[PDB]
Amino acid sequence: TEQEDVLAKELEDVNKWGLHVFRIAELSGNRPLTVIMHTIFQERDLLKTFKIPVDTLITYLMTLEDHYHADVAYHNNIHAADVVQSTHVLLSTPALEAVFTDLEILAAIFASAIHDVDHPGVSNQFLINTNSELALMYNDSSVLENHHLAVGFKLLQEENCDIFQNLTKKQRQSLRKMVIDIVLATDMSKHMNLLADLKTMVETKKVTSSGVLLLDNYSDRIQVLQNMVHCADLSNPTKPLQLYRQWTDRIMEEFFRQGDRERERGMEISPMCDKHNASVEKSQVGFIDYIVHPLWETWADLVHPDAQDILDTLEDNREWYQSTIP
Ligand SMILES: CCOC(=O)c1c(C)[nH+]n(-c2ccccc2)c1C
Ligand SMILES: [Mg+2]
Ligand SMILES: [Zn+2]
Repeated sequence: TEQEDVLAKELEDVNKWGLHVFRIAELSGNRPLTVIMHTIFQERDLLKTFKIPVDTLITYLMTLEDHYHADVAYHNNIHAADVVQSTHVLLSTPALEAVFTDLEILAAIFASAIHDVDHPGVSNQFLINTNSELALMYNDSSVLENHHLAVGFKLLQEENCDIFQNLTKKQRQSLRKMVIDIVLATDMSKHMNLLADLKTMVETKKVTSSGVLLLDNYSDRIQVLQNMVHCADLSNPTKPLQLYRQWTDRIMEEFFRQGDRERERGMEISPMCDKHNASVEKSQVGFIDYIVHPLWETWADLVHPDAQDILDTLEDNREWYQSTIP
């Protein structure tokens, strides 16, 4: 069909920053996570390397995708697909050439795929403040992120869903640890510590004559993978403006819905969640200045000069959003 042909053509840009992820979601019948993960697994030869039966991979991916909520505007399967594809591009950075093993690459991509699964569209702080069952279960720390992991791993146990069935026990143990370490690091309360440690690495950076990063121990390797997926998670402002604006519309819709719940419960409305007292453009400029740019400028220093085009786009978008403020 024409739809399947245009989808295949759009997926040819899977190695590019700025993939038309929304168009892919439309063309695939709302299966962007499944089609993008499958495409990436084939591109990186991951099915052959880890002896993953294709039917098992597709069954797991469709199941995983089904557990992202279609009525959550931002934290859904499209966001997951976007973070997966963004991580995939970051893994191909010239400065990281042949740095990570196939198992580490698998861990980073898998972590990206499950990183927000079963997200309810409300923040950790909302869950803590409302005395939710999730916050009770997880003792108020990385409430959502612990839950995303638990769901992502539990789904491997469904019928014909264990994509890691042919890995050795050691490979499985290592992958599981890496995935947990990466997803727990997506908790925004850990952003400042992650960045501080990334800065320390940049200052003590070691490279070959070609600028390829030399990372020997687990601590340094997982730290780079944690920051990589965190960057991918916070990559919306670094994408072509047309895409970024759509992401902004989506997070604002989600935030406003949380604010509506807070208002009717008589709670203080969280920052950026009050639809009656919002400043969307000022908030984006603040998000870039205080969080996104500091992180991306540091990442850019680590892999200099490979991320220059990403940083240039971020600054272009910041300039545009600022121009919309009278
Ligand atoms: C597209 C613009 O995005 C946002 O403005 C934000 C904010 C302010 N926080 N935020 C989150 C990032 C990671 C995890 C939860 C929220 C996003 C996407
Ligand atoms: Mg998250
Ligand atoms: Zn996310």
